[PDB]
Amino acid sequence: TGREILEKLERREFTREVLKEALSINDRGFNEALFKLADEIRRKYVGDEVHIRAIIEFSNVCRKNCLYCGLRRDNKNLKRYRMTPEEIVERARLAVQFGAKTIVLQSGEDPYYMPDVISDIVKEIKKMGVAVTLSLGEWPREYYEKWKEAGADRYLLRHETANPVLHRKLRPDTSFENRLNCLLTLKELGYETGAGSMVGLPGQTIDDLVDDLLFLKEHDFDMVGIGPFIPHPDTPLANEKKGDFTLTLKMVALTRILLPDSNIPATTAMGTIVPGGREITLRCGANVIMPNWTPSPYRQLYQLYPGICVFEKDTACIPCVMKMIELLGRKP
Ligand SMILES: C[C@H](CCC(=O)NCCC[N+](C)(C)CCCS(=O)(=O)[O-])[C@H]1CC[C@H]2[C@@H]3[C@H](O)C[C@@H]4C[C@H](O)CC[C@]4(C)[C@H]3C[C@H](O)[C@]12C
Ligand SMILES: C[C@H](CCC(=O)NCCC[N+](C)(C)CCCS(=O)(=O)[O-])[C@H]1CC[C@H]2[C@@H]3[C@H](O)C[C@@H]4C[C@H](O)CC[C@]4(C)[C@H]3C[C@H](O)[C@]12C
Ligand SMILES: Nc1ncnc2c1ncn2[C@@H]1O[C@H](CSCC[C@H](N)C(=O)O)[C@@H](O)[C@H]1O
Ligand code: SF4
Ligand SMILES: [Cl-]
Ligand SMILES: [Cl-]
Ligand SMILES: [Cl-]
Repeated sequence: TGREILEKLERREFTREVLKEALSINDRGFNEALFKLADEIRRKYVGDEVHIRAIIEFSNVCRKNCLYCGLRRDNKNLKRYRMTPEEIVERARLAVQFGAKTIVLQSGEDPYYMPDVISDIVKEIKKMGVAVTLSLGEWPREYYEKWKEAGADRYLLRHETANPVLHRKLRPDTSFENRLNCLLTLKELGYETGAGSMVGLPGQTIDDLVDDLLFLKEHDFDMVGIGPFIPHPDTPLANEKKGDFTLTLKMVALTRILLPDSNIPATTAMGTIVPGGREITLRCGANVIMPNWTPSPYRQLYQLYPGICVFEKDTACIPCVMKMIELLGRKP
């Protein structure tokens, strides 16, 4: 029964069948025990602080054509935007004035900025003594070099799916082979690396998720970003089925059990498909929240998927997460 799989997880007996079983069992008692276990493992290793890492989505211009993503280059209806370096810096400064100690710079793959514009922004943002995390997709090692020289500390590059065939199909411009290489180049260059994948992708199976789990535990990532697949109306997957919240929550919990030292965000996608989804995820293994500091009107134009916090004032949302972290009994 579920008790058997549970004890192997406590003994850290992580094998392909144990995780497949764990992901397969849909008994309410087993699920709730799994989350309680991950909540306790979270509390033990990373404590009660919920890291608040503000993110700025400074460009929705992308060169790739990912089938799931609304920023794919074939999305013609989406209005495109680019923030100026002055706008990104004064925005990060505002986030630091509100208490952010990490600045996450994310965009579609927009060549306009690469690589010297990113370096200048990073150099400026690093003058405030905060960690800078980049999430800019796949670029040459030479580009990763310069950004590390500019003061960059962390890089986010979700592996999306550890199935090479499912990867190539969903991301035509590249492969899991290249994606895995970019991750290894970053760890090699001294970056703190974040991986992760989507749950509920079309054609994704329980075995794929176990592969995602095994891939994660193998490379022992500093950070892991996990979210449900949300179909975008202007994409080749507009009518596929969204990722399941409970199943995605189990991927978070098992990630916490497998990587008890890792920083695991409570992604916005989780709060999008279930009201209060992020709060739930923070109590099942997650210990990071990434408030959106992208200013209007660009924020509504950054549609990886259709989205929360879209009407709230550009500020306003950091005091919201601090309130949320408080009502959860955690610290910021
Ligand atoms: C709030 C509800 C219902 C609580 C409830 O209704 N329980 C009875 C109250 C007990 N009292 C103290 C009042 C004394 C009993 C006398 S009384 O007769 O009034 O029940 C409980 C029931 C199941 C609980 C979740 C699951 O575990 C999974 C997971 C474990 C993590 O770790 C923490 C997060 C999460 C999502 C949990 C959150 C929360 O915790 C839930 C929803
Ligand atoms: C931007 C303005 C003007 C003054 C200013 O520009 N201040 C820079 C602060 C920079 N830091 C955060 C690094 C200082 C930390 C001091 S600390 O005591 O944490 O060491 C200052 C004045 C009052 C400040 C808010 C309140 O206070 C309440 C709350 C405290 C949290 O914490 C962070 C969030 C929040 C909402 C604050 C945000 C921001 O800050 C405010 C708006
Ligand atoms: N439709 C969707 N549903 C859920 N997550 C999505 C999504 N579309 C994109 N994402 C997630 O959003 C993340 C940021 S994509 C932005 C950075 C860069 N272009 C890159 O691809 O890495 C991706 O890793 C992906 O996992
Ligand atoms: S996931 Fe990233 S690289 Fe792929 S289309 Fe979206 S923004 Fe571009
Ligand atoms: Cl931090
Ligand atoms: Cl980060
Ligand atoms: Cl997200």
